[PDB]
Amino acid sequence: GVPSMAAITSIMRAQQILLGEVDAVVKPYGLTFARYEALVLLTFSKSGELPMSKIGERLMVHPTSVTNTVDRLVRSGLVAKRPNPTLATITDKGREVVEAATRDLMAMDFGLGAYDAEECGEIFAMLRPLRVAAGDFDE
Amino acid sequence: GVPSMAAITSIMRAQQILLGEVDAVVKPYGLTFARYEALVLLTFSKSGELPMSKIGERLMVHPTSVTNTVDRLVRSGLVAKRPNPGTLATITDKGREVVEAATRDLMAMDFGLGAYDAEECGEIFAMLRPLRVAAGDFDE
Ligand SMILES: [Cl-]
Ligand SMILES: [Cl-]
Repeated sequence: GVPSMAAITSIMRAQQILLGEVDAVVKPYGLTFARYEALVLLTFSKSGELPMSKIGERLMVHPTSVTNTVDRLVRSGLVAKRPNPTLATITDKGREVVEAATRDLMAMDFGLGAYDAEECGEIFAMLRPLRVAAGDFDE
Repeated sequence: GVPSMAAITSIMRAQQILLGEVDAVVKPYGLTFARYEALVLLTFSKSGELPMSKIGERLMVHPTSVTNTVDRLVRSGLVAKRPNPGTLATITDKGREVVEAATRDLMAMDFGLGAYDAEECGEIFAMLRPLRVAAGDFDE
């Protein structure tokens, strides 16, 4: 077809395929993959805590998405919110869940088990310039 | 990091970045990219018509998403529904005009991928193809 059409279709399909697989893995924890990614970020943050604004900056997601995500994590007992002297803090239940979910996701290679490491590395390398332009690799 | 983690993150991010770009291009037509894709599908279907079950299968979305999309296209005068001699969705002449215009705009900005050369776009297609084959994308 047209190269741009072929490429965008491929990326769209790959995202749908993989999202289907990883969402199924985290569903038993009351998570979606997006909510899982927010928990992971908190486990790499000082005191398990970030301002909502910084969560969005680090995940490269819109503030309205952060709000919805954090609220649903609180609803599940996995995060607590407080005013910023809003700060989101991972709870001990949240830490237990993300450890378990990560183990489960690792065990199925995030849906890419049928690929080898070379092919996964190619995916990273080829999509990197698009991400650089979006700011993913700058503070 | 771990190769699978790096790859899935890359795909998720690329999809987000491109979706934002192409949603912005089709917004002036009252569309989202998902609604655009449904119109394009109809323009490759006999008589511009498909059963809604078939639209869901081809777009890989939930039946309630197909209804949302089709019903919003009807609201805009771009599709009409009728019972299947299920339900058939048919693109209208206004629908055909809109999807022509939206496609020209998307083509002009290379669906968000114009910073890549043709070789790079072809590599993206080729690298993701085996994943798609396993999902049934290249078989009847
Ligand atoms: Cl904040
Ligand atoms: Cl139907």
